[PDB]
Amino acid sequence: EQSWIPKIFKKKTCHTTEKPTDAYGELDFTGAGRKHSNFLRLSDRTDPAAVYSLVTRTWGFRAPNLVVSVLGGSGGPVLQTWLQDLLRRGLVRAAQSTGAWIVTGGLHTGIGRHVGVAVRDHQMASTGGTKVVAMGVAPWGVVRNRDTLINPKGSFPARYRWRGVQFPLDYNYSAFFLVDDGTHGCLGGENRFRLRLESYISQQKTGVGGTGIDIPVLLLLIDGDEKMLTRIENATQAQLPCLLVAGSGGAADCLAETLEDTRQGEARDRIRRFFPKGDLEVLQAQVERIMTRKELLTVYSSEDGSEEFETIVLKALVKACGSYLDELRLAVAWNRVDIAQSELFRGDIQWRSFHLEASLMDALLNDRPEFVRLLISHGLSLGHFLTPMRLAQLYSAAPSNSLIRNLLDQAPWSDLLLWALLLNRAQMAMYFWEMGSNAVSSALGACLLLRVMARLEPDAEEAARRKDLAFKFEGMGVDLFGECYRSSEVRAARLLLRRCPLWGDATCLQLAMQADARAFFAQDGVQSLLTQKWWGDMASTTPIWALVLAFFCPPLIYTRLITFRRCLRRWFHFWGAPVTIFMGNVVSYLLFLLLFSRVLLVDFQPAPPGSLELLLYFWAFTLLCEELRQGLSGGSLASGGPGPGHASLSQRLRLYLADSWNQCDLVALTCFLLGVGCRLTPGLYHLGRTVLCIDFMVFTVRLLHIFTVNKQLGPKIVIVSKMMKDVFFFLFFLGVWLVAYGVATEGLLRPRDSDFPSILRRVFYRPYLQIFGQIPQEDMDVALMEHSNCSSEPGFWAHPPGAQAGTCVSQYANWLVVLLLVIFLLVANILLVNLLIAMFSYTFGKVQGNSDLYWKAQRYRLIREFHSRPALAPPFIVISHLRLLLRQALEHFRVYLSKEAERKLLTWESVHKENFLLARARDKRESDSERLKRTSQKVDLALKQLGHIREYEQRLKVLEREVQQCSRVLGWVAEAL
Amino acid sequence: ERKLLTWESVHKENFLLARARDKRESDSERLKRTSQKVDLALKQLGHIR
Amino acid sequence: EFVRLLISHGLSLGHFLTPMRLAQLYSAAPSNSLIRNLLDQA
Repeated sequence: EQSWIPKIFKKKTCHTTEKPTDAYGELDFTGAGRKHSNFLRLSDRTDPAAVYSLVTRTWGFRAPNLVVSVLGGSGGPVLQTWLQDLLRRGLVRAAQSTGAWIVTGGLHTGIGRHVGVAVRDHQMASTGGTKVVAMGVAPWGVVRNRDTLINPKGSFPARYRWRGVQFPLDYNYSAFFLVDDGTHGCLGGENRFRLRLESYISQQKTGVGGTGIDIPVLLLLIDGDEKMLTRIENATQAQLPCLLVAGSGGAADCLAETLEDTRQGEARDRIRRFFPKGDLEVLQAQVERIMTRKELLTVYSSEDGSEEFETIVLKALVKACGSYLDELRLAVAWNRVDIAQSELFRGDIQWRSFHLEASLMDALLNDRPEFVRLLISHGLSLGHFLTPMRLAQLYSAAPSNSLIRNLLDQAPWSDLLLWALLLNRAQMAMYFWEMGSNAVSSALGACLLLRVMARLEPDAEEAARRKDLAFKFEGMGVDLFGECYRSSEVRAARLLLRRCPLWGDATCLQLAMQADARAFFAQDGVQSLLTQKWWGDMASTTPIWALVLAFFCPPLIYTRLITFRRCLRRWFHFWGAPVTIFMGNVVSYLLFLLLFSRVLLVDFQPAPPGSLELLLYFWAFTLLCEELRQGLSGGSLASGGPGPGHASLSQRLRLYLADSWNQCDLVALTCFLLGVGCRLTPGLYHLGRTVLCIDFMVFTVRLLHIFTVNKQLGPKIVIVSKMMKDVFFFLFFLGVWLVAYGVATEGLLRPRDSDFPSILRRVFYRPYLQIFGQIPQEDMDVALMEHSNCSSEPGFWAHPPGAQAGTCVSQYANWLVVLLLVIFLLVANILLVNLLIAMFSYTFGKVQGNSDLYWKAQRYRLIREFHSRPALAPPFIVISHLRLLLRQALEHFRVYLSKEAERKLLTWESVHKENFLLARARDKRESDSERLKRTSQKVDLALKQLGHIREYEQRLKVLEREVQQCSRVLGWVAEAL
Repeated sequence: ERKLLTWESVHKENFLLARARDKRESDSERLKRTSQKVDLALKQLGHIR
Repeated sequence: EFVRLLISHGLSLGHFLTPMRLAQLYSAAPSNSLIRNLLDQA
């Protein structure tokens, strides 16, 4: 695998030399575990920046937040029980709450064996995730079995054997640094590597960018021995780390007594420690070098036990700093919320503004969404916070390298909302939308921007998040509009249609259209607005017959029947509505078909053409012109199309030829041109008629695409195209079963008059008309024909009475023909047709629910097409094109309001939004599964408070017994002596 | 091969732990642990009287 | 339910499983008709 490890890191032998390093790789214990632990042999006096870069970069460890270092020696008996409680409650629960490390002498049977027991017990007790990591620094020279690790290339698994002064390696850790100095069995022979590593960690920033704090580090000592004071004084003189001294040990309680003062030093150095030591420098150096400063040391409380440990750590680590680190930035660097809870809600110290204003910047970068609610709820106003230098700094952080970094390689709340939407943070984005201003338009725009940016990234793990976040925004927008349509439908109609300035001159509805949001058109209020849009200017659900009677006679609109200086505006309002230009288009098209039929049936003689064909040619030229206008005027940004504004001719040409109906009309026009050019040349008169009669069919079948808009045929026309998965199955099965019957029948009868078309006819075409109730039996039997022998081959022959069935049919074994007829009719008639009915029913009942939604989506585009179309008939399309080429959507697409009504309307909707979110939150709060959780927490609290009451009865009974004994003794000395 | 078996073993050890925690944090074992804790609290309250 | 406890915070199985032990474990046959009948041929 890697090979730079024996290139950089060195080792030493038996005043010594330097060589490349062997014996490295992963290590495996044949036990219950989820990973193989890493180890490395390395030489002393190496720059620890390399080994820190090794641990962070190559191996999969995350950069730490807190480095505690257990540093003591008990000598190896079993410890008393409350020390086990301390290491089992305080240095493991805190160490997996925050992502932390534990640096320990990594051998077995040392102080670290108890640490391993505590880690193992806490993993075996419960599973809360994020298993406790630990490194082990140990000297090469006391490990029991060598020669199963050392190999010059290296072993990636390594089986390890305990049985087969030395020590084994413990099996609880995840990293093994083996320092070497050159010896065999010198315990306690490497410390300066450990001190320089511990010191190098505390000058390195945390987080992604270098913004926040330096990593805190602390040395925790329970009882040691007579040389541990040197280890204390080296660190606390050199690098200023905060210390912590566990009370009631046996070699550090001397420091507790000499710090609790604020010669007796000889009284202390022989009472709370090993009395044979030699009072020569221990009283002077190994106490005075420690007690020359006291802002660093801290006595841990012996009367106050566990469940307060990180509070004591936090207080000591703040206190020793002032010999700028604060409390909130350290809390945000961890993930604990309750520390911020107590610090904010506690009324002992009034909080300033600079602390919050600085710490919010560190909260936004490392994606801690639960803290921003606290830091902005009872804190600062954001108008003080957001400054353009700060926002430039926030954009300046780029946490990834491929999404916004690649899109910048080419280069107040909504400003944060775009920032949250670019970098894929869900729990930030919901909060910034909920504290937003323009409610409904922002949701659909967010859905649009996610659907666009989902394409450019390569992976699928990103797309499975982007599509889900887009569905979440679309659903939230749908429910918000549904909770506003309930009251004052005029207000909702005014809200939906208007223009939102934050994204340019675009409306809400067009943004919903270009992102393909099905569920937003799915609901009913949008449908009821599109209905009134489609009835045009000033009509309301007048029936059809009034419209037809108005369109037939123009002096009936000035009267009572239509329902809504004066007349010349009334006449312009009536013909502007789309439901009238639709009727005009349909009437013109039917007149075109009737004229074409009267040309084809009676006329179209071999002659010079005349007026009744020149009218048709003029008509076809106008239809080609209108098709060219629709094509050139110009699709869907959700696919990745070129979008509005300007695009290429090579883009619009590719766009237009993908929708099938215009492709069919183009084919129809070219076939029409082929026929009408065929005719003008002489000598090919018949072929023009033959082509043009077939092309009439393709002109006629387009009369279904026009009626897609209407209400009662809309969801019915679309389903017919999705039922083409079964007609092909029917044709396959029937063709295979049909050809065999045809060949077998014409083999048994043997007609003695044969050609190619007669045989092809009598094999295919005659069985095909037998499944539709036409069964002629004249050519099948012989017992209906005349026994006539006119044939020359030997046998017996019969004469058919019909046509096309030859003139001679054999009679040998004629009953097989009748039996095959019965078999074929029973198969095709009784099984296949009924099976096809069953398949249509089962396909329809499934696909109906999707087809209805897809029809509801496209109705807006089909309405929008008709308004841009010219308002005159194809007999007046020359004058409409004259008005178009004389100077070379507005209705129900922009409503302009007064700004006081705008400012009122946004308040009206913001009230409903703030009501809606609170209603949903309280409905989640008062459910029937969170009652159980709060009762669980309250019963746990009650049990914990009940745990204090028990010992008071024991101590109070003991004290009352002592008072009774003292009263008995005083009464004895008074009245008994 | 040796890399691929590690790649799948990570997913297996993730999958079993996910299923066990999903069973652990359901809405029928909360009731059982609260029953046991109320019994423990009543037993410890029985000494005070 | 005990083997999880005795192998969780206990020994490594590379020490435990030895071929004499495994022969002893196969040597126990709790039934008389499924593996006993299929070792009647062996």
